Amino acid sequence: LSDAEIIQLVNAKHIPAYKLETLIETHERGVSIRRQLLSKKLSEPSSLQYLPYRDYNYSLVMGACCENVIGYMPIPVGVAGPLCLDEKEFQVPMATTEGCLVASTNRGCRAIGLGGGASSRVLADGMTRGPVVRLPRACDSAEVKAWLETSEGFAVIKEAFDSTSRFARLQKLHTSIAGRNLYIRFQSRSGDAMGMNMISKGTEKALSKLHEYFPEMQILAVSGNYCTDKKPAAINWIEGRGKSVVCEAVIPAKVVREVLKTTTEAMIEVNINKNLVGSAMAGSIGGYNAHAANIVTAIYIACGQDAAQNVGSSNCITLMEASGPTNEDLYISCTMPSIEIGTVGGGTNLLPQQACLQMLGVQGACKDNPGENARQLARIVCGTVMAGELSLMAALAAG
Amino acid sequence: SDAEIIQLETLIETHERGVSIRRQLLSKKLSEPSSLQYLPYRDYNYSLVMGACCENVIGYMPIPVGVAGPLCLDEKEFQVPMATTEGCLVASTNRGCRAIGLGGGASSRVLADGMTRGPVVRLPRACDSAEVKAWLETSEGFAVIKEAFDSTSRFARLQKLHTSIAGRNLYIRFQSRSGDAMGMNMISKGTEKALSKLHEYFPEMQILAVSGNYCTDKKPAAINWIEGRGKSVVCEAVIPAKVVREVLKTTTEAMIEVNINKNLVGSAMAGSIGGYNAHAANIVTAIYIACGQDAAQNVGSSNCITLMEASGPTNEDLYISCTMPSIEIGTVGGGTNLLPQQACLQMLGVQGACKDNPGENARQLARIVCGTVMAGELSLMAALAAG
Amino acid sequence: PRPNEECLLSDAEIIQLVNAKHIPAYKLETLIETHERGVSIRRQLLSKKLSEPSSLQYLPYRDYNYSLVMGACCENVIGYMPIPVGVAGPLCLDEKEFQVPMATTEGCLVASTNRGCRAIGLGGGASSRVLADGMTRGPVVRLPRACDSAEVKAWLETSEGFAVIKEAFDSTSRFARLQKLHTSIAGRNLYIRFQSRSGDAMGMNMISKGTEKALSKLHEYFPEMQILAVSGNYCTDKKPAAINWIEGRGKSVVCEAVIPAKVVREVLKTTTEAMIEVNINKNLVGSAMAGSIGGYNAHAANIVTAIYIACGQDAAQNVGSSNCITLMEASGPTNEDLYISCTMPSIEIGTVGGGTNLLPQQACLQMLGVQGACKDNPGENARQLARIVCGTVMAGELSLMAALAAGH
Amino acid sequence: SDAEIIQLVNAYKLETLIETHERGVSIRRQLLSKKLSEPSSLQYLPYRDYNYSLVMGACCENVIGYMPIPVGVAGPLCLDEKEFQVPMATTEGCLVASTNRGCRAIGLGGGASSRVLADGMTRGPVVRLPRACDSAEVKAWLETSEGFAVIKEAFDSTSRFARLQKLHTSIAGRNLYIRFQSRSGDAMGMNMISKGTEKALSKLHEYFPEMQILAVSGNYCTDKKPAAINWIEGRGKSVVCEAVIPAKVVREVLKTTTEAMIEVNINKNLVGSAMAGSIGGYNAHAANIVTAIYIACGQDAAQNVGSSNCITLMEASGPTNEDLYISCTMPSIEIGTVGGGTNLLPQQACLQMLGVQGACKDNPGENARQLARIVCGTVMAGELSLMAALAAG
Ligand SMILES: CC(C)c1c(C(=O)Nc2ccccc2)c(-c2ccccc2)c(-c2ccc(F)cc2)n1CC[C@@H](O)C[C@@H](O)CC(=O)O
Ligand SMILES: CC(C)c1c(C(=O)Nc2ccccc2)c(-c2ccccc2)c(-c2ccc(F)cc2)n1CC[C@@H](O)C[C@@H](O)CC(=O)O
Ligand SMILES: CC(C)c1c(C(=O)Nc2ccccc2)c(-c2ccccc2)c(-c2ccc(F)cc2)n1CC[C@@H](O)C[C@@H](O)CC(=O)O
Ligand SMILES: CC(C)c1c(C(=O)Nc2ccccc2)c(-c2ccccc2)c(-c2ccc(F)cc2)n1CC[C@@H](O)C[C@@H](O)CC(=O)O
Ligand SMILES: Nc1ncnc2c1ncn2[C@@H]1O[C@H](COP(=O)(O)OP(=O)(O)O)[C@@H](O)[C@H]1O
Ligand SMILES: Nc1ncnc2c1ncn2[C@@H]1O[C@H](COP(=O)(O)OP(=O)(O)O)[C@@H](O)[C@H]1O
Ligand SMILES: Nc1ncnc2c1ncn2[C@@H]1O[C@H](COP(=O)(O)OP(=O)(O)O)[C@@H](O)[C@H]1O
Ligand SMILES: Nc1ncnc2c1ncn2[C@@H]1O[C@H](COP(=O)(O)OP(=O)(O)O)[C@@H](O)[C@H]1O
Ligand SMILES: Nc1ncnc2c1ncn2[C@@H]1O[C@H](COP(=O)(O)OP(=O)(O)O)[C@@H](O)[C@H]1O
Repeated sequence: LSDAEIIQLVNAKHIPAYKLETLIETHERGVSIRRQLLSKKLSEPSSLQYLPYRDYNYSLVMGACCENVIGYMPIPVGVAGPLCLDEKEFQVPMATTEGCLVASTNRGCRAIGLGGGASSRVLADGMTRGPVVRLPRACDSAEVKAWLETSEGFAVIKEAFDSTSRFARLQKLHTSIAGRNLYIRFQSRSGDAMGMNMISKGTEKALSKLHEYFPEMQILAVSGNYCTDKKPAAINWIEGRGKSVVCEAVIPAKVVREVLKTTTEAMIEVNINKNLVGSAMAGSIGGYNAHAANIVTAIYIACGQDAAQNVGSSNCITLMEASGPTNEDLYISCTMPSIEIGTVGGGTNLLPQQACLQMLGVQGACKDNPGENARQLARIVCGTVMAGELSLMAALAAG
Repeated sequence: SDAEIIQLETLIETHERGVSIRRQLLSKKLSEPSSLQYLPYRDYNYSLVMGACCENVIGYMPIPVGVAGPLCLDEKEFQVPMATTEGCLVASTNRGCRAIGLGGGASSRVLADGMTRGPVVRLPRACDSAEVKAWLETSEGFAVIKEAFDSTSRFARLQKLHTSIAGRNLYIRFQSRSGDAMGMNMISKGTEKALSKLHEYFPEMQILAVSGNYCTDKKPAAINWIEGRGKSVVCEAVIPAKVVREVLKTTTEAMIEVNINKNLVGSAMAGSIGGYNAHAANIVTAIYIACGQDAAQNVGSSNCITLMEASGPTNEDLYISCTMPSIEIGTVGGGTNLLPQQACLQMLGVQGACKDNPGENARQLARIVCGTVMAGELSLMAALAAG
Repeated sequence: PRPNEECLLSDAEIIQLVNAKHIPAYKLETLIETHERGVSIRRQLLSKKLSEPSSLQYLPYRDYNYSLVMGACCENVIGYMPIPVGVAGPLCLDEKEFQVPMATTEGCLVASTNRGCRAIGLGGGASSRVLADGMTRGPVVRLPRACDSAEVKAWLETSEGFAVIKEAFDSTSRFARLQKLHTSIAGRNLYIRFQSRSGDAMGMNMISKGTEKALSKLHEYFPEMQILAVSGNYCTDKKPAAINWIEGRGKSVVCEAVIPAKVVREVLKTTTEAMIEVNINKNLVGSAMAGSIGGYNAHAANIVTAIYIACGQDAAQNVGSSNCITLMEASGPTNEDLYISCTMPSIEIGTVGGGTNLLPQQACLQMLGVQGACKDNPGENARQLARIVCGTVMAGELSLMAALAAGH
Repeated sequence: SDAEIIQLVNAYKLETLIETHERGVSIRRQLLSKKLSEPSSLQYLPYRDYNYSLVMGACCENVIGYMPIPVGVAGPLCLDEKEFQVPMATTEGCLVASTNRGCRAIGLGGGASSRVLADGMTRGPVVRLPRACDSAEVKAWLETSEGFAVIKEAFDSTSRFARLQKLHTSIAGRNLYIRFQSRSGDAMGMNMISKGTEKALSKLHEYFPEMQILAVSGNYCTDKKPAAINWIEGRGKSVVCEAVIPAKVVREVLKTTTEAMIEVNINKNLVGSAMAGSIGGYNAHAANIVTAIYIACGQDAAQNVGSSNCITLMEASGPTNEDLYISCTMPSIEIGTVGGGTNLLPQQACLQMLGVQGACKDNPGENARQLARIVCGTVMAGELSLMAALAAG
């Protein structure tokens, strides 16, 4: 059949769009038909002219990453580096449309390299899901909380949770009561995957098992916002979520002077009064930094991460202090307790994003040490954030 | 030739060639030099990017764009572009749009409009910073600061000042309209000239940083939640019991119970400031990427309180509202200057400046975002309530 | 113990009437001769109901002025609770000297605060400024639709809309002068934060009366508006809230002082460098790691609470009144002197009304020279008290911080 | 004579220098009177006939008298099948009356039930290592079962009630914040937990000599300052209480309806507190009740800052959904029945009134737990009454 004939068929059969994929056979043609169909529903039918769609691998997207596809959005990818981190050198891909961001981050990388590099450590690793359940009375929910805190109750819960996956290993439970409601924060490792779907599956089976001991328990929602996913929350800041990371470096006074165009003293004064006092006056929870979100977002988009997780992933406290023999060298550290990231699944299944992951040497699963690729990616993110903090802070300090 | 050049858009001719060479140079520094093969770069207009949106360019990252709609908002119909890699997001949001359309559509209102910049300055003593604060709060002091701020642009118009003291430090939050631009650069230029003028009245004042994190830009902050930043928007709709039953697969009562206990109580137990919603960030992020917005601003732009109530003659219909006090957005400048993103903006009829009434396109885009968020909230909440 | 019909005197007989006619114990001072035997009977009625009838033995009740407490400060009175009052000072503030009364049961608190005052005095004193003054009340109202509540918000934001509201608000008292309106929307709900001066009074009752009259006026223009609650927690009163921290509530105050290196060494037993490092890592970084909003200090609450109890303030207001950011930095020719400042944006306080009407608390207020209304300049006594509180807090911060810096 | 003693001084060593306590106070008062802009201002500040024996060198210094706070009683509070007569020290008119009305509605509803969910006072010191890599190593060390046991042994060796439970650590570059949590019998426990923290830190220092103990309290406890950590992880006693008020009682005692109360609770205590940017303040006036009971019972009133954290929830229940279900959850009630101001006779009297004075001989900590339950129950009574008044107008 012809395009116009498919169009007539879809319009004359009230067959909702998007079903084009199962209707036709080729992937790009279904996309071309949906764009044509959509075009007649717009005040400017030619508005899709510059929205590219051709020569793109839609097989990996369909049934996995997006629906009602009408094309793709190209985000410029720049590179910042080398980032000298833990005695290795990384060339960091950054997808952004903000001018000077890559340049500024690159300058930061330069100052770190000339300073002998940066060191980083993964402090914790565990994705979470925090469902909300209800009991008839608060006295009952209290009983469930006490039961879940015994070694016997936990083991049975861990047992049912762990049985849904090879990588699902329940670490701990933080429960919280609000009258007859009970919020249960399940935390578990997830190999190299960010882990949402995996932890969710585990949580559902665990809640099913919990319901066998407490038949009167009502499962209100698999997510009761106690995770907390994609919303700002003190719980992620205080207890961590995903990967908690810290990185540090010392920048020689000469480098601060020549590369950063400022002094260690001026940098410290700006850090304390902007990142600590300013954030405090603004009523911030977890936003004790200059622009971690810029770096997190740019790397996330380039590497197939869930960019909406930039909300909590960007949590960061940037600290600066005088170091060295004469207290003229700049010590800097960035602590990020909740980097939600992965190197397998979701958008990391797509080839262009796998390319950016390969650039860093962390694409896909780490066979001999599950989770190591994801941990390495989190360290790179924390290191690039520190590079970004150094540069922007120097620019603010200099004027 | 592609060889002894190693021995770029500033030197060479073609833009696409400079990228090829940059990719070649970078290739030699990679553990897996072949990785760059699946990273696209050809047939892309780098002219608009170079010197404006990105540096050290090695290609571009394609983000699948799906469409959700029609979104029946304020008696208009919108086809919403969403750039995402999260499966079922577009489908779920589309389902939400469906429920709203069958309910007679959604209504929205822009409550406030004003981008901010909050520099930190210091005086010798707290007694001096207090004097500067008092002067900034007089009608004459504001008038002179406003005269100086507004002289930097045709679109920059200072609306108000909120000053806060921390001993000898003084944080000044400048809030101004910025036409159809998100306004960061414009407001920053205005802030610098205003601070310069302030310095003439108080020579002992030290300008510590043009941004003292009191804006607050790209970090979570109660100040953006309470006072707004960019566009403050509210939207609402009533979904008929039958639609909740047939499209959403649940009941009004179940939806309400989930909203209260998840979006209100749950977020409260989590210690959230501004995160009284299910997944506004998913919608904000997807639209932001497709429309050339600054995706990092998703941090504060996603602030939202979702409310659900029993409505109608028999209290069986679902009333829903989403209030978003800090949508940082624009239809001119930055990534909106690129053609593919302009295409998504054109889809919504808000591309570029609204020559007649500067700001209307940006205000319309903020209303669409708030409306799409409500569609997304409706669908995901129904799915959680139904199990 | 005469029968009931005969009883028109005698404790045992009153008790029999109370039990038999089931007339409540609070109706006692309204039926009994003196205030004192009225509570006596009450304690006796209560004592019978306890698992240990002797419990009240050491709870004082005699020789106390209940006339001022009745129908004003407390109900079902069974006595009074004595809180030890100590004095810290002199506090050299704004070229004046204050002897600060502190009611507390925490050992070493007055001593430590006194040491702080000493370091300040030897440093040339402290300076303070009142940055803002205005008590608030934040009611919640509802409109049928969010589009309507948005309309009310815009109306309240026009110059004419504000004038009619202000006119209504101000007609309730000579001191009620509406300053501004902060309005916030949540769907069809509308939260309105009314802010106004209140002379020397803390102002809750006054601002509330003004808010009710203003809401009725608003109701005339928007008849479909439902007044859900005179307080929708948007004030915010007695609960932690970022809004009080960011916009202030009551009196916003800042105080500062410079402590000479020698004084930090000899009086505080530490160095300026050590103090600064503890302040930054405890009051800034530590509070940040703890997820604090407004708690960037060491123990402002100890000082605020002690002064509030001694001066008849509402001690429950210690929740927001204690908000404070303490900052320390190197000062002087050789950067060896300690610069310190305390910023408190929401001190809820008053020198007239409530517990300040009682004699013992008026005594503590008199000690500071701020008791009652300031005839010549309304509000000045309350402002002076707020400055004293901020200054005493700084004295307390200096001493405790030095003790943390020095020992361990 | 007072006159000659005064000329001698021309100091705050009065109690030691002389003999009788009351006279010491008398003399300090006379000396202070000459420094005041108004010499007779102390006239109505009482000071006579007071057992300063227990106060001198334990509860207050430079004593010049005492401040009388009116004590009222609210009750009976029907809680967990028991009846309590609750002492409330306040100067706020109608507070006791309103709280009493709340108690009445609860009693007529069949009483309230409560549960202690957690119990453990905390202290959060801040230490520093040369590098973030070192602090990370200490964090990992503290997380192993062996490293924990060693710290726990040193902590528990300091006192009879020092049982170190979970250990929460947090890193900020080279800084390390360690939240020590432990039971403390019937004592509020700050002094005890502090003593335990110091020995534990010395033991930790033996394994990590490069570690600098910056401050025994790094504000990570967190004591007397608002903090999300206390709300989320609890501090002291975490308690929950609940009750169901029959429609008729809501109508006759509270002068309103269940529907009206629910609408006010949701829009004020949840939405309003959310719009205000509150962390832990999802209630109407828990602080009023916490403060009044704390003052009357010798607690540390400054701890009302975190002790008043509370989320009040209301729901329609019953056959026709006209009855009122109510719950109050308070995760951080810092309280005790031994030590500090509870050592004073008048406050012990108020504690006795509740049957929780001093140590619980048979079951250590039970008196303090009982007092926390009473506080949470009285808060719920206060929430019910004020909410009804706001609902009614
Ligand atoms: C490119 C970017 C990092 C940048 C620079 C810079 O580093 N230029 C650069 C280019 C090449 C090499 C090295 C550096 C300067 C920048 C800052 C000072 C001086 C010069 C450039 C700014 C910027 C930040 C706040 C302003 F008000 C104005 C501009 N910005 C914008 C950052 C913005 O997104 C987030 C910010 O708003 C968060 C905050 O601080 O609250
Ligand atoms: C696609 C997406 C919106 C979705 C659905 C859904 O609506 N499916 C859909 C598809 C087609 C038509 C209609 C609906 C369900 C979803 C939820 C319940 C039942 C079925 C699907 C979920 C999801 C959310 C939380 C979970 F624990 C597990 C899955 N998710 C993932 C949401 C995630 O990003 C953010 C979330 O974590 C934030 C939160 O709530 O804390
Ligand atoms: C008396 C009090 C202020 C004090 C001192 C002191 O200054 N002693 C004093 C006596 C005489 C003269 C001069 C000084 C020391 C104190 C501190 C260090 C060294 C000596 C005394 C402490 C104290 C604070 C935290 C601890 F872990 C232990 C004790 N405390 C208890 C304060 C407490 O309530 C609030 C606190 O918990 C808030 C915080 O910091 O988190
Ligand atoms: C006595 C007190 C509990 C009270 C009542 C009341 O219950 N009266 C009472 C007396 C006897 C029997 C039964 C009831 C009413 C009250 C409320 C409504 C109607 C009647 C009385 C109020 C009060 C609270 C906020 C206002 F704006 C005005 C008044 N207040 C003052 C409470 C105040 O401290 C804390 C409050 O500000 C916190 C908040 O809600 O934000
Ligand atoms: N309607 C409009 N609204 C805003 N800016 C406009 C408009 N029309 C043209 N402009 C131009 O675009 C600029 C804003 O874009 P840009 O310089 O990239 O800064 P920003 O970071 O604020 O977006 C304005 O300074 C002005 O020169
Ligand atoms: N019991 C106390 N009452 C009041 N102030 C005290 C008390 N103990 C100490 N101080 C305060 O602490 C400071 C330290 O004095 P002191 O304890 O005698 O030690 P030092 O001799 O080392 O100065 C004094 O300036 C005083 O203000
Ligand atoms: N200088 C003053 N400042 C404040 N109130 C004053 C003053 N002089 C007299 N008053 C009166 O005292 C009262 C303040 O006390 P009160 O009614 O208990 O309310 P609040 O809760 O504000 O203390 C008001 O009625 C007011 O008329
Ligand atoms: N002075 C008071 N002391 C104690 N409780 C009081 C007082 N006034 C009112 N109440 C409470 O209010 C309830 C009844 O209120 P209401 O019907 O207004 O009558 P009244 O105020 O005359 O007691 C009583 O059961 C009691 O709990
Ligand atoms: N049941 C008990 N609970 C608590 N402390 C007890 C008990 N029995 C005896 N004690 C003693 O009381 C001490 C606690 O009082 P105190 O030192 O004043 O500190 P705090 O007031 O900070 O709790 C314990 O160290 C112990 O010696």
